[PDB]
Amino acid sequence: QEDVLAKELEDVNKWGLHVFRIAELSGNRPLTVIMHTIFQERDLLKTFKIPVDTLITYLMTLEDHYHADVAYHNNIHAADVVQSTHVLLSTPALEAVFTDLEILAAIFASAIHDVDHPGVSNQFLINTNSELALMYNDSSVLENHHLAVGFKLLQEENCDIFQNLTKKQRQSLRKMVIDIVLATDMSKHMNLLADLKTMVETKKVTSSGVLLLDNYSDRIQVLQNMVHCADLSNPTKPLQLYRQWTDRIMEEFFRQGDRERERGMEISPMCDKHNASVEKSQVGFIDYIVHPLWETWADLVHPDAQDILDTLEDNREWYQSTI
Amino acid sequence: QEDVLAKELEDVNKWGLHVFRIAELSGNRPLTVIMHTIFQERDLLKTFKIPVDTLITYLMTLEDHYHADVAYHNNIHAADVVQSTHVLLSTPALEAVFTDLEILAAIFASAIHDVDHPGVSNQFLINTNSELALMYNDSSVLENHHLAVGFKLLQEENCDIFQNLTKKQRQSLRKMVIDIVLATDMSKHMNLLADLKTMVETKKVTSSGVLLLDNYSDRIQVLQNMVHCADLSNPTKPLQLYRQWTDRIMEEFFRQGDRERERGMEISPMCDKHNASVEKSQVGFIDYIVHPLWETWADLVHPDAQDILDTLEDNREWYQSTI
Ligand SMILES: CCn1c(=O)c2c(c3ccc(C)nc31)O[C@@](C)(C/C=N/O)C[C@H]2C=C(C)C
Ligand SMILES: CCn1c(=O)c2c(c3ccc(C)nc31)O[C@@](C)(C/C=N/O)C[C@H]2C=C(C)C
Ligand SMILES: [Mg+2]
Ligand SMILES: [Mg+2]
Ligand SMILES: [Zn+2]
Ligand SMILES: [Zn+2]
Repeated sequence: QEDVLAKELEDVNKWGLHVFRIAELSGNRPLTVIMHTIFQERDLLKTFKIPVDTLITYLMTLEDHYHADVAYHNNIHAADVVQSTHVLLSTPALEAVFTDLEILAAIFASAIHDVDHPGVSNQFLINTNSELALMYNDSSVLENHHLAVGFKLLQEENCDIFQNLTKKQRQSLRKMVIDIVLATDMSKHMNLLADLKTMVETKKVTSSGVLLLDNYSDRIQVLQNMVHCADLSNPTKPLQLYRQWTDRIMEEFFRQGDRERERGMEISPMCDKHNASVEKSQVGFIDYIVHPLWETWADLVHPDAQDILDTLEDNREWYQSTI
Repeated sequence: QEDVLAKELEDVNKWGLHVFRIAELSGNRPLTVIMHTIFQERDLLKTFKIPVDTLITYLMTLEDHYHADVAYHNNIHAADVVQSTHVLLSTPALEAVFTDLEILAAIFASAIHDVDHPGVSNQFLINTNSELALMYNDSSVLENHHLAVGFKLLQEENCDIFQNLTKKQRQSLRKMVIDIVLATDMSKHMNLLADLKTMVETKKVTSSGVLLLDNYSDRIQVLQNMVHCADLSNPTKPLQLYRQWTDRIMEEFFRQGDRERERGMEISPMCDKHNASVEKSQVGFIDYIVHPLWETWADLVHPDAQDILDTLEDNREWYQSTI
C-alpha cells in the first residue's frame, strides 16, 4: 500500500532518486520522509538520542514552512538537496572523513537551506525595500532568513531534535550550519569556487584514495561547496528529472519578472517570459556556473564524480540540441 | 536655560564638547540638539532639502529608541559619537575629500550606530540564545539590529529625512551606512586596524596635502575607521569626560556580569564587580585597543590629531598612576 513509497525510498543513496514520485506518494511530504529515512540509514537517531516523534514533529513543521505555491524553492527542492548532499557525503574519496556531527550539520543545513522562501531573489527583496532586506541590511537576505526560521522552529513544542547533544556540540553544529547555509548565497559562488580550486591544486590523499583535510577552515569549505553543489545539482540528474526542475525554476522566475514589470523595475535576467530562451539559459547556467563548479568537485573526489559529470555533459549536449 | 544650551552648542566643532551638560540642558535630548546643530553647521538641510520638522521628528524618534536605562549605550553615547565624527570629518588632511553624501552617511551612521542597544554584548546575546542572536545568526548581532532599527524609523510618520535624495543617492547612502555601522563590531577591529595600517604605510596625498582616495574601498575604509575611532574616543577626551564614560561602561558591564553570575555562566572580562579592576581595564583598553587605533589614525592625518593623541597618552598615564 505504502510499499510504493517504501520501494522508491529504497533508492535513497542513489543519484537520481525519484523525488517527484516520492513527493506524490508521501502525501506531499518528501522532505519529512527523505530526512527520516536518511537519519535511519546513517543511524543518527540513536547516535544523537533523537526521539523519533520529535524528529517527525520538527520535520513536518519545517516542511510546512516551505511554500507550496512556490514552483521551485519548495519542500521538493529541499528534499532533493538533502538527498543529494547525503550521497556526496558517502563518496569513497570522503568516507569516514566527517564526524557524525559534521554529517548532521550538512544534512540539517540542506533541509533548512531555503525554508520560507517567498519565490523571489535577494535582489528583488533589496530593490523593493522589503521587510526582509530591511531586517538583514541587504546582505544574504534570504539565506539569513532560512537559517533563522530553521533554528527557530526547533523551539516549537517537541521539535528540539538536538535536545540530547552536549552544549558545545550544539554550538559547533549551529556554527557549521550557519557557515554552510550562508555559503548557498550565489553572490559567494565565485570566491567559494576559487577556494575550491585552490584546495584541489594543493590537495593531499591517502593510499586507499581518501582525502586529507587537517583544519576546520578547509573542511567547512568542502561541506560548503558540497551543499552548494547539491543546490546546483539539477543539471547533473537524469534528464527527465532535470527537465522538471527547469520547468519549475522558470515558472518561478517568470512569476517574479511579472511583478518586476508591474512595479516598473528592470526585469531580472531570465524572468521576462516575453523574451527569454529557457534552453539557452540552461546552457549558460551549465557553461558558466554548474560545470565549472562540478568539474572542480570531480577533481577533489576523483574518480568519484565521473558518473555525475558524465550525466551533466550529456544533459548539456541535449539542451544545446534543442536550440 | 535655552540661552545656556545654545551657548554650549557653540562648541560643537571642538573635541571635548561637554555632552553631559548638553544632555541636561536639552532635557535629555543630546542626540537631537547636537544632530540638528551639526546639520545646520554643515548646511545639510539645504543641500539635501531636508524639512526641519522632518529632521526633528526623526531625531526625536531615533533618540527615544535608545534605552534611557542603559548606563553607557544610550543617547548620550550616540550624540558623543556623532559629534566626535563631526570633528574628525573637519580635519585639515581630509578637506574636500568626501562628498556631501559621504559626510551625511558618516554622521547618520554615527547617530544610529547603537540604537536599541539592550546593555549586553554580542557574546552574551549569543550565549543566552536571545531572539536577536537567533535572528542574525550570531554575526554582528547588535550592529545588524542597530541598522535595521535606524533605517526602519525613517518610515514612521514624517520621519523620512532622505525623502528628497535621488534614488541613486539613497542607494549609495544606504550601502555606506551599512558598511560603516557593521565596522563598529569589535570582532572586526583587528582586520580594520590592519587595513588602516597598510593604508598609512602606502598613503598618498594630493598636491594640496590632502589625503588622496581613489575608490570606494579606500573611501569607505577611512569612514569606517573614522566612526570606529569616534566610537572608541572616550579615552582621548578631557579627563572629566573620560572618567564619567568609565563609570558608565563599568556600571553597564557589571550588570551584565550579575546576569551572567546569576545564570551560572562564566563572567565576561571586566564584568565581575567583586573582582574587576576599573583602572587596569582602562589601561589595558588603551594599550591594546584605543592607542593602537588612534596612533594609526593620527599617522593617517598627521599632524592634525597630535593634541588628541597627547590627551590619550596623558589619560593613560593618569589611570596608570592610580595603580
Ligand atoms: C535558469 C537557470 N538557473 C539559475 O539561473 C539559477 C538556479 C537554477 C537552478 C536550477 C535550474 C534548472 N536553473 C537555474 O539556481 C540558483 C537560483 C540557486 C537555487 N537555489 O535554490 C542560482 C540561479 C543562478 C543565478 C542567479 C546565476
Ligand atoms: C572598560 C573598557 N572598555 C571596553 O572594554 C570597551 C569599550 C569601552 C568604551 C568606553 C570605555 C571607557 N571603556 C571601554 O567600548 C566597546 C564596548 C565599544 C563601545 N561601543 O559603544 C569596546 C569595549 C571593548 C572590548 C569588548 C575589548
Ligand atoms: Mg537558496
Ligand atoms: Mg556598538
Ligand atoms: Zn536552494
Ligand atoms: Zn558605540
